[PDB]
Amino acid sequence: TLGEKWKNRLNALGKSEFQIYKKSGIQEVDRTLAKEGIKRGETDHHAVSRGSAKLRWFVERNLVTPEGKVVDLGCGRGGWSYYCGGLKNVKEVKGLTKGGPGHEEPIPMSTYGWNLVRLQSGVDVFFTPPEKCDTLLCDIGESSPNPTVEAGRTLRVLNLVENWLNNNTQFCIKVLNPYMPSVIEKMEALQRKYGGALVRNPLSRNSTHEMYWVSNASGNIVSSVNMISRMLINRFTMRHKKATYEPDVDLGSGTRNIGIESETPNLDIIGKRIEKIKQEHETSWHYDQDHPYKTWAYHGSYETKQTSMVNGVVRLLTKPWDIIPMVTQMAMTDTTPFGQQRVFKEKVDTRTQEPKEGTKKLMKITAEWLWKELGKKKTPRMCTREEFTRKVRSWKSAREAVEDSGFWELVDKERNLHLEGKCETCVYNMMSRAIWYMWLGARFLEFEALGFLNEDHWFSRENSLSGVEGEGLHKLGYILRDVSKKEGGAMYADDTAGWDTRITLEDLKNEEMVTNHMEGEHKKLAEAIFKLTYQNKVVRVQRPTPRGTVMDIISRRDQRGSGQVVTYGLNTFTNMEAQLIRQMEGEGVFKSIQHLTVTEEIAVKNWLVRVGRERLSRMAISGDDCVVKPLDDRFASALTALNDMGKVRKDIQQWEPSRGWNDWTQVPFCSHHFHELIMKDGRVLVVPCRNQDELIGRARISQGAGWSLRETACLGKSYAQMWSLMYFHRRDLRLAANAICSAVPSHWVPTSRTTWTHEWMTTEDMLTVWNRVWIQENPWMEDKTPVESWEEIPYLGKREDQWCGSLIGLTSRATWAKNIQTAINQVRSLIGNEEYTDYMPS
Ligand SMILES: Nc1ncnc2c1ncn2[C@@H]1O[C@H](CSCC[C@H](N)C(=O)O)[C@@H](O)[C@H]1O
Ligand SMILES: Nc1ncnc2c1ncn2[C@@H]1O[C@H](CSCC[C@H](N)C(=O)O)[C@@H](O)[C@H]1O
Ligand SMILES: [Zn+2]
Repeated sequence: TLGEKWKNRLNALGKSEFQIYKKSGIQEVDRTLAKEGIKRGETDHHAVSRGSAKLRWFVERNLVTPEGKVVDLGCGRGGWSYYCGGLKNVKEVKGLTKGGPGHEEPIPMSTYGWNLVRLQSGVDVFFTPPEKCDTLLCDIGESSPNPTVEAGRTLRVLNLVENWLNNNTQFCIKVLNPYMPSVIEKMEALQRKYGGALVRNPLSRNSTHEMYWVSNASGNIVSSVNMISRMLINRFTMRHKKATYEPDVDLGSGTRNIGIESETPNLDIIGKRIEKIKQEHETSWHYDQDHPYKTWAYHGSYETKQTSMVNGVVRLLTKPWDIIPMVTQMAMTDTTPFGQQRVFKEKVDTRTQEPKEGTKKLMKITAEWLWKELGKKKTPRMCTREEFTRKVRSWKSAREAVEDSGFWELVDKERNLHLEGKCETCVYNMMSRAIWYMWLGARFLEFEALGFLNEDHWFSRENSLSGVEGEGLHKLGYILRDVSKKEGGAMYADDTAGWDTRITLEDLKNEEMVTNHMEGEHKKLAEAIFKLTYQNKVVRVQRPTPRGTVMDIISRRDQRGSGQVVTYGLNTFTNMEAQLIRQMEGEGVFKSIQHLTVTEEIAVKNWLVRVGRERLSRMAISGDDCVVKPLDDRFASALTALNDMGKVRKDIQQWEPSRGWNDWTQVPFCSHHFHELIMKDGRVLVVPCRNQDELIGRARISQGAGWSLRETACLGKSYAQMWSLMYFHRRDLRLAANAICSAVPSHWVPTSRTTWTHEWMTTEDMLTVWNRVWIQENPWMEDKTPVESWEEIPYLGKREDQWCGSLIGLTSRATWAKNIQTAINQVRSLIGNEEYTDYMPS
């Protein structure tokens, strides 16, 4: 007896205990999304099974390094071989599985690398001749209540991978039951010849003793097996049987081509930049060899120390949300060791097929037209350092350094160099999302060149027709409605999968055309920004090595990296361009992306001049977020130009017609939907609204360290005064907002920062600010009669409120409301003895 002591404890165990025990303290991956998307026909990004994740756990620790020809016996739907398709050093993948009634048939998928992946069904790998291969995977092994049975099957598959192994071969072989001495004897033999060791995957459920014979591992067999046997036993009795959740594998998209992938850098530009990082180390520096990067250019690494609080005031006043998981889990921070590297390899380590010649012309003329149209009633310019320092409204405190005078001599050095045509301190530092931090000095230069776009309001709706820059949420809704009035098809709000990684080099050269309309000292500077630091970036990213974390530095030309405040401009620009070119395609201006006939290149030019402005007004565009009401619904199939520019829509098959909204109130825009609210006096309001959990959860989270109690309480007061001015139409949030203000000293000025208009920051009475923004100043309201009690401002309907997230009618919330006064005093008592107003209605 051994781990068989485990198996009878398990076989002798009820149905529900079994399911409880199965997923206890194990690691799981959220498959709800992929499983729903694969039914809807989405044939890329998604993994086809839990298997991809499982295998990724081995690969990212180098326990298997798949490479070359990859045979995959018992490939099932394809989880392992698809995953292997996108891996760097892999050149071919063949998957063989039985298939047939009772077994899994493979799933076809446009997953990254799929072109190198041949899955065959109707194949008994026990009956087929071996083939040359450089890495061999196998995942066969039927479990059974009976341990002797499984050793049988386990030994069968062990006797099979041996025919396929050579001695240099890489492998990952499931050992269904490694605790029987039948298997413990053969595995020792096998380990003597071919090496490796058994390794347990934490994503395996507790109901199977699977261990994987993986090539690049080492260790003693019997002990490794017994370690797992007691770990699985311990877990029968485990208190706290919740399961930890990983996000699933993002398996990419599109085909793989040895020639086309891989950056050829122009080290005559990124150069003076890298060897500077080198010198700042040169000791710990080393050119790693197993670097993961496959679409970026590697250069070297160096040591680096590996690298959100709850707001008690808000939290104490939102007690019914202490058990909603979509609220309390936003405060948790998911610091897996490979978690950053995973987002990089799946989402940023991607390439985009260069557009066709005809796409490129369409873009170049539309951009050429647009930049001119944007600059009719506007003129570029540099932006002062004093102008820059002025944003002392949010060394080691960009403020403190904004005057260390030294600073401006350092910014002064490289700035001449940009004028000569080089940089040295213009590197990005990377940190589901990525943010490309940059040196506080470098962000000056780019502000001094391109600051004018975000500072003279070039994408203001009034100046660029499609923009919504500088429009509060109390206007975007009326603006969408204004578009719905336009006569045409349905409203389309397609999102792009990972927009910034989809910026092409052509995209960047097109946007650089704003330097046409510049000239002088200025132009040369805004030429360096574009050419030197936008089209030719160098980046630092951390990465975990078996020698401890290192900071690789890599470089890539493609994609959008820049100041999150400057990229907004260009993203709107190019998206405006892209949505125009799509509108064309639907209307029929041009008919092929490969060539633009001279007589079509004219139609494009005409249309642009004859209706271009009108087409722009059919669009609400904020960066990659867009809303389009075109002439007819032929827009919903005009996908050739969209796809070829790289702006691949998110969450449907590449050539699936887009779905249009026939009710603007459901059109998602700027992370909100907008309801149409009618007062008791019958004036109509268009109000912003979103899942109320993302609102509560946001408000209960604090930025940074050192928040005192007076700050923590003024941050909550910001969130509350914002709720009552924007989300006043939701019961919970207006109650919670009133509670917060009754519990924070009424004389304290809210100061902090909510999101990214901010009328809720005044210390005025909120009802006054309400009347200003919603009545005496929105244009969509001609009757300027003031409302003089909160009992005049309306709510959504009950059913809408609880649909958009409310808790009204749940007993816990009802209890929260009867006692809100007890809660306000808990917090007031905590704050101390100050002057409090009482906003709660009776
Ligand atoms: N004799 C045989 N020949 C080929 N495939 C077999 C087989 N016996 C079982 N299999 C198949 O092997 C698969 C292993 S489970 C496959 C999961 C896979 N690793 C993934 O990532 O998706 C099962 O679908 C089973 O049908
Ligand atoms: N953060 C961590 N904490 C504890 N163990 C870790 C770890 N990260 C990795 N490991 C373990 O360290 C191992 C590195 S695998 C090393 C394989 C090696 N390249 C060879 O050729 O033999 C993984 O198996 C994992 O089990
Ligand atoms: Zn709503």
